[PDB]
Amino acid sequence: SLWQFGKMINYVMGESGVLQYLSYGCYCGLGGQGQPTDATDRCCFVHDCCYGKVTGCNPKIDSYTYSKKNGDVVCGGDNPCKKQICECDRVATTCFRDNKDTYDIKYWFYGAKNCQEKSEPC
Repeated sequence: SLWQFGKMINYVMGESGVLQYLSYGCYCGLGGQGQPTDATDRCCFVHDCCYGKVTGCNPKIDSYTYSKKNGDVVCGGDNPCKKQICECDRVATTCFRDNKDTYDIKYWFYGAKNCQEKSEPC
């Protein structure tokens, strides 16, 4: 669920991470539009497309199984649809970490009005 995605982000990126990442660029959140602004936003674009591949279960709402030990995230569980959701979230979080050095606060709470161009499709 997105609740869990936030908890994951906070664990991997730190306490400021939910607010830092879940309005950023054109795609960090869900249901973004336009062109990804940078690599972090591309993490979010892929995450949104990842959720779009989850057909069995609701990636926004449904609760998955995951571990948080020594600073990282491993997905688990024996419901493969929920694990698929978890992996979308985990991947995104690792992508955020990998791209932290190009995080630009210009894109923090950027706003849909700055993304009104043609959307890149999944």
